[PDB]
Order: sequence, then C-alpha cells, then structure tokens
Amino acid sequence: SGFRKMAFPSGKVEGCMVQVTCGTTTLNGLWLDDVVYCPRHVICTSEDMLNPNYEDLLIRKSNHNFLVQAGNVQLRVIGHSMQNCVLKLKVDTANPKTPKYKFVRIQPGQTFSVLACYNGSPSGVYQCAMRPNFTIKGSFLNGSCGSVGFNIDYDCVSFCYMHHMELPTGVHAGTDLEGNFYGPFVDRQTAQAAGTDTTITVNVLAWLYAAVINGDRWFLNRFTTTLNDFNLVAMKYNYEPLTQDHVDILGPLSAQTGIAVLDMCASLKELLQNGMNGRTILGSALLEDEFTPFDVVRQCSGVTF
Amino acid sequence: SGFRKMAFPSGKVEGCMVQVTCGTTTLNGLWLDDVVYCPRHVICTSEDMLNPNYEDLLIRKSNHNFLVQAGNVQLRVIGHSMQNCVLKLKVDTANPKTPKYKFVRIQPGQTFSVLACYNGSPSGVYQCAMRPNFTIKGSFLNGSCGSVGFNIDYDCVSFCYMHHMELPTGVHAGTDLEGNFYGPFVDRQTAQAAGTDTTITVNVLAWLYAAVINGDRWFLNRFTTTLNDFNLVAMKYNYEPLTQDHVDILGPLSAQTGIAVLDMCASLKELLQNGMNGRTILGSALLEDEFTPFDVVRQCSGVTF
Ligand SMILES: O=C(Cc1ccc(F)cc1)Nc1cncc2ccccc12
Ligand SMILES: O=C(Cc1ccc(F)cc1)Nc1cncc2ccccc12
Repeated sequence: SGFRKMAFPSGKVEGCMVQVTCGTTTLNGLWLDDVVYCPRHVICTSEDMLNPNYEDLLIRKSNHNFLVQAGNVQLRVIGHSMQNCVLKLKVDTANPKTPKYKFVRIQPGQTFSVLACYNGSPSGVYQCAMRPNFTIKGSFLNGSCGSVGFNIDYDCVSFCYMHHMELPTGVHAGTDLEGNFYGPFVDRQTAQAAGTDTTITVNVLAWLYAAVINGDRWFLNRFTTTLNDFNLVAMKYNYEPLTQDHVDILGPLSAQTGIAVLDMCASLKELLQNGMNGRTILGSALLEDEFTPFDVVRQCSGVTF
Repeated sequence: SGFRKMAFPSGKVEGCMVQVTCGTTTLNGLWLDDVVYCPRHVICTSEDMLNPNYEDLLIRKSNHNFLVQAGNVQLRVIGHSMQNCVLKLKVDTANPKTPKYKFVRIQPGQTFSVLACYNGSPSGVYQCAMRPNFTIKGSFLNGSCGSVGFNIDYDCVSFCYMHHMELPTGVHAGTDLEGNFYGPFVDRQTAQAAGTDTTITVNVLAWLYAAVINGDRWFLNRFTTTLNDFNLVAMKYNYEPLTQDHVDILGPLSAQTGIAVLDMCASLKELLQNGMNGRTILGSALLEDEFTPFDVVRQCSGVTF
C-alpha cells in the first residue's frame, strides 16, 4: 500500500555526471562512452547570451579551454562539436560506468526523473512531467544546467532531458539529448515566457485508478459519459483532450479496478464541477497529473531495475 | 526556483542492495563491508508470525540456510547473529561498492529517502518523513521488507530506516539499522495499530518559509502570537506542539526572510482557520509537513525572492 511520487533509481546516471568548465562558467555534463554532453551556452559570457553566435564563439575555443572533471579526475578534451543546442566534447577516456542507454525525445504528459546536479555532483532526484506547454516544474538553482532527465525500461537508461534555463515564472526549459528544445524556447537571454498550461487528463485518470487501487473510492459514482461530452468538459476546465489512445492505454487499470475509463471520466467531471468537498485523494486536495498510466502500473506492481 | 519533494541520489545505496532468502521467504538485505543486514522475520513462516520466538527459530539455522544473492553472484554466509529485530549475516566478501556510511536513529519529523527494492533490486526512490506516531507513509508492496531509508548529507550515507511491515491502515513500520523499532511496534502479526497521527508543525513552518523564499507571501498577516497561544490553537487541528527547540531551529530561515518565527506561527494559525481560499502554496492546496528546516535550507536559494 501507499502511493508516492517515485523517481527511478539514479545510480546509473550518477556514474555519468561530470563538471564542465569554460572560462568563468561551470555547469554539468553527461559523460557517456568518450563524449561529454552539455548545454552549448557554457561557452557564453552574460553579454554573449544577449545575442549569441555559437559557431563564432565555439571556433575561438580550443579543446584545452574546456575543463572536464569526473569526480577528482580531470578528463582531457580531444575534440568538440555542436549538435543543435548541445555541445559534445570528445574525451580521451570512455566512461567505464557508461550504462546501456538511448537518447529518446518524450511527448508532453510523459514523466521522467531528474537528477539535479551542481559542479558535476548529484544533489537530488525528483520525478516530474513534461507539461503540455513544454516546460517542467523543476527545482533548480544556478549551476544546475546540464542536469538530466531520464527513464529506465528494463536495464536501459533512456535520457530524455537536459536542463538549460529557468523562465521568469520559475519553471524550466531544456532540450532532448540531441539538443532540440522542448517547446518554443531558445538559448538566449531574451524575453521568453511559458504559454498557458493545461492539466494532463490521462495522467489524472491514471492517478484516480491508483487511488482506487489504494482504497480511496469516495469519488466513484454510478455514472458514465461519452468521450465527446467528457472532452467538452475537459476543454472548459483547461484539461488536455482525452483521445481513444488514452482510453486504450487506461484499459489494464480499468480491468483491474472494474471501473470503465468513461466511468472514471464521469467521476473526474464531477470533481471538476463540484471540487473535493473538503476531502482528499491519496493525500492531495488537487487532482494530480504527474503520474502516467505506466507509472501507476509500475508502482502498483513493483517493477525493478 | 521551484520546490519539489526531493530524494537523495540513490546510487550509493543501490550498490548495497542484495536478496536474502531463508527457506521459502525472500526479502532485501543491505550489504555493507562483510555484513548483510536484514529483518529478522526472514527466518519466520507466516504461521511463526503470531508469537515467534526468534532466538528459538535462529538457533535451528546454520550459515548455509541463508542464501544471499548480490546481482547474479551468490555470497557465502560465514556467520549470523541477531541484534534486536535485525539479522546480521557475515559474508566472505566485503562489498566493493560500500560507501562511507553511518547508522543514525532519527526522531519523528525527520525526513529521509527510501529506496524501495524487491528481490534485491531497486525499484524506485521517494522521500518520506518519520511521522509523529512513528510510522512512515511509504509505498511498499509484498517483498519490500529490508528496503532502507537514508540521508546523504556530503558523500556519507546515514542509514536510518529498514522496512519491516505494513500496518492495517496501509502505513509502514520499521527499525533503525541496529534493529530497534521506531514506535511501539513489534515484528509479530498480533493486533497493532498506529496512534493518532498529527501534523509536523515545525516542518509546515519550514515549508511556509520555503514559499516566502520562492516569492509567495499571500498567507502572511500583520499579527504575531505567543508560543503558548499558538500551541493551544494548533493542538485543536491535530498539529504537534511547537517547542522552543523548533523555534530555535527555524532561526536561520527567519533571518533570511525577515519573518519572525512567531509571526510565521500567526500566519499558520490563520491558514488553519481560513483554509487556502482557492489558492496554493508551492503547488499544494494542503499544508505540507514532510520538508524539514534543514531540507528547505538545502533545496532553496540562499537569496529570497
Ligand atoms: O537560466 C539559467 C541561465 C540561462 C540559460 C539560458 C539563457 F537563455 C539565459 C540564461 N540558469 C538557471 C537554470 N535553472 C535554474 C536557475 C535558477 C536561478 C538562476 C539561474 C538558473
Ligand atoms: O508486512 C509485511 C510482512 C510482515 C512482517 C512482519 C510482521 F510481523 C507481519 C507481517 N510485508 C509487507 C511490507 N510492506 C508492504 C506490504 C504490502 C502488502 C503486503 C505485505 C507487505
């Protein structure tokens, strides 16, 4: 019993974190095989960030301008190149701790664990979701750039996020490990803002199934709804549309609890229109949307890595 | 910016998790140096659990009755002893991955990370707090016994909890790493129940200071309170008494934000009286009590917004 915001075990990623220093800027790098990946803005001064020409800034740097420290050992940079918003520093030593890995680009609504790092040293691990507005509500301070997001499926770490910046509302923006930003953001000190966010409907439904599995049923009702009527209500409350794909993905949870997906949708509609009436669900007074259907099944079944 | 329920990176603990088997029972063990620590109830059958005589059950065992598996390698047990409710299995191999560590017994209100494991394999990591009634609201399924709670301030792992059982309300009971249970619980299947749980007042205050540091002040008021009047009100909402020790511990946060501890107590009193009126504090519609003053200082910026 119990239901917690659970992150993947971070050990496989901790063994990849390094410190990358270029001039006065120090941030984190991810060392996989003989390459260290880090945000390309490590080469910028605060002045350069106003309007940077990364190719022009990079051509002025030699391999020795990049100081890479893995624990208490300095790695020697033997090559450097840029791929989108990520700098790839070729080093002479392959990371002996390199896990089985892949670079995967995730979609809004998908969750992942973030290993927050400072000076190449892991500080904490937390679970978060890629918001529909492509930001993450992370917890990062100065020096956290280059910290990564990941999932684990079997024994393979799927790296999906690299931290680049904090937006004025305190939310965070970054890229996949190929340097493509999530969302309409750029790596430049210029006016940028997160768009209006919405709630990840399929995830709220998954969390309602988790509450039922954990013995919280007060919100269940005898009613059902159509996908179109539910989607009209979801649009009204700034909830993402629920698709037939989402309904299909919730199938196993629906079969285990005996509550049809559209039956859980009628429960959600009632919660949206009436609130919780002083009650909580899994210790929350808000509808939680940062657990996917897969996260719920994994946590309620004890999958290991 | 941002404020998340953040766990310590689990890598140092993942490298210590092993599987312990005694007959038909399999659970987790913590392998540090040449000793594997695990719940003593691994030697019990479900029948033995009403009134087990652990001394009598253990005397019938030899070293070869304990099967310890570290990854895909069987460790050889060369000695066994019981210390309170933990079994210590001496093995013929020191764990090469043993981190710098200590065994620390924590007090209610203290937080820690839990690395949930099944069959000696880590499944997830989450943040927990030792409740005032000495239980933890974990997320644990059958097979999770032997999973541990820890803190990693610096490069030293302070092990503070070992999971032993789930109580009828779905909450969890365990011991420190010397085998002493937290709370009035026993490793017996006799009827046992958690005492009435209360809110960890000092932690709610710490979290209100975290909200002020991150830029939110809507909940502040022009009032102060005496410590005794605060406690008289707070006890009516099932909040733990706030002691002068708690007021002293909140000193640094009070100095950083400029809000006196008793001035924050007045805000808390008003929040208990009024509720949030549709507002949230750090993304929560409830008053959060699983962040300590130390957690807030570690996570938050040293510069208030
Ligand atoms: O945002 C930047 C620097 C930066 C990057 C790209 C860019 F376009 C402009 C500035 N770093 C930070 C990242 N995360 C949390 C932070 C908290 C506080 C301060 C800085 C943080
Ligand atoms: O509680 C026990 C076994 C046990 C130990 C000591 C004792 F005296 C009685 C029973 N195991 C479990 C631990 N945690 C979560 C669990 C969820 C579901 C089922 C079993 C769980």
